[PDB]
Amino acid sequence: PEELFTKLEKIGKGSFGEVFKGIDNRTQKVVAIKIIDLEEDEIEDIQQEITVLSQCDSPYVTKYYGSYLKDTKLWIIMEYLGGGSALDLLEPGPLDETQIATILREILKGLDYLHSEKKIHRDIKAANVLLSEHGEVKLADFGVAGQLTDTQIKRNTFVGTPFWMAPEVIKQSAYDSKADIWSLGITAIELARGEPPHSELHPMKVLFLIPKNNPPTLEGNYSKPLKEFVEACLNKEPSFRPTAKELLKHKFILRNAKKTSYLTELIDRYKRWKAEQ
Repeated sequence: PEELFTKLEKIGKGSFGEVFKGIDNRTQKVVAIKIIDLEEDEIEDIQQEITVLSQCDSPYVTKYYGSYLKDTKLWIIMEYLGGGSALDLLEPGPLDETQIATILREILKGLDYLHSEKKIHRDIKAANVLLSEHGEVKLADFGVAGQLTDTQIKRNTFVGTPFWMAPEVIKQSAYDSKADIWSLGITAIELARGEPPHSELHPMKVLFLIPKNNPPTLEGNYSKPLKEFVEACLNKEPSFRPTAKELLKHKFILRNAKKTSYLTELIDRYKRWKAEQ
């Protein structure tokens, strides 16, 4: 079968199937293997995952090596990220503003690539942000990624994770990449606080609270620029949120973000914590 790769430990599951660590038996590099049994309903959203991944080429987006078929099982092969999710990294305790800024810059760099490639991720949460063992920050899970073309200037599909969802996308309004800017603002909050606004509530309640309420804000002992960065991303009017490129030159990013190698530290804090139970 797809025996260029040997499975290692199971490293995750989502809706679609499950993720494994693996090795390409031709280069001995560590890889990440999404496995999906194609026996049933979500298959069009499986196709779109691989079709986008194939078309992405950036050090801020999880690479793609190909898909295979063993009987019914589909094997999507992609870049392995040993630091794992930014979400898991939050668990031990709060982050500092440099760590927050640094991770955001790398998301911002990632979103900029996608949005310049006419692609909206449509699911930015700290969970889908993965870190390489050396601290490189990359976006993952393109299961719900949408494609803008020269014709389809906007999308309409109701998709994403409720808490990180933009008013316009919840409301089925015609939306574009700016939706990801909103999510990134919620992701900014998440990183700063460990939880997105409303996370105590049931997702359905949330789906009426996002559109009805005004945008969430970042309350607490965070510096003005951070608060303003969030304030800037979280705008009810899509067009008044800034673009990723623009947010890359925002003050908070620029004064706090340092080398992404200093994130080996955050990855360590998790290891020490995770091994302690």
